[PDB]
Amino acid sequence: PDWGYDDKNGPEQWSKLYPIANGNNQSPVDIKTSETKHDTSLKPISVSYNPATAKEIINVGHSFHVNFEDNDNRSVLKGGPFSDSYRLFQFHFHWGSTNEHGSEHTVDGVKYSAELHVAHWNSAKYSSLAEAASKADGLAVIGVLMKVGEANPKLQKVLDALQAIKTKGKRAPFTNFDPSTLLPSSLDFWTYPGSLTHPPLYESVTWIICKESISVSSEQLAQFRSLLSNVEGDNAVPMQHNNRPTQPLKGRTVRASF
Ligand SMILES: NS(=O)(=O)c1c(F)c(F)c(N2CCCCC2)c(F)c1F
Ligand SMILES: [Zn+2]
Repeated sequence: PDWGYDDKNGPEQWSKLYPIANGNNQSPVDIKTSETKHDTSLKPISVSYNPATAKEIINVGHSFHVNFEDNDNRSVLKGGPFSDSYRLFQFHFHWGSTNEHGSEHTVDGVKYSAELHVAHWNSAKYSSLAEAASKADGLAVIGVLMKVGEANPKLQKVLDALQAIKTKGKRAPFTNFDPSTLLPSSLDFWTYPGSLTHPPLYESVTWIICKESISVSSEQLAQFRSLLSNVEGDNAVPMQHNNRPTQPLKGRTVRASF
């Protein structure tokens, strides 16, 4: 692929093939809490996911994804800034090379060790993910900052699955899993209009960033980093990091629900 996270093909370089990299609505961002606007029009976030929609886990080379069946509204996000319900299609993580960075969003400059993204597409307005992905109101992503500390037992099925998808392109069934079990117990959030955080970088995402972090151990983060970006048979190339730097707000307002 034309892009990665390496020195040559990584975030610093994306704008060459994806000029939107320098756009006005790029993600992730640093959330400065003294510049947020508390907003009473927001509703609470409501997730209702059906574990029967979990489908597959797959190694996509720069990361791994857990995908869900998205042919109907069995698993949905509602509330917050939204009037439409958004259909779950995937979750995945971002991490860094050491515990000291790795999240995509930061809060008052503080970097967390990893970030969970639970991604959804607007099935009220669009008929598929590929249609929704380029639309300003097409995607809703919950970002959960992950703070290195106590092992998180809720990650267990995900981590136990990685041994079946060690190298790029490997897929496996991943069933009977409700990813709302990964969310923090408080769903207070910030929201802002932004983008996908890697190519094609479309400015189609309403971000929902949880105020409360969830934990992850140093050894759990190691399991992410020991996934391999090469295909089976080649020299092992671990996936050490896949977070993008924070981008300029360019005048957007981050709103707080709390
Ligand atoms: N890290 S993220 O949550 O911002 C994110 C995402 F959720 C996506 F679905 C995609 N897409 C989905 C639409 C087409 C393929 C890639 C993407 F690029 C991406 F960066
Ligand atoms: Zn992501």
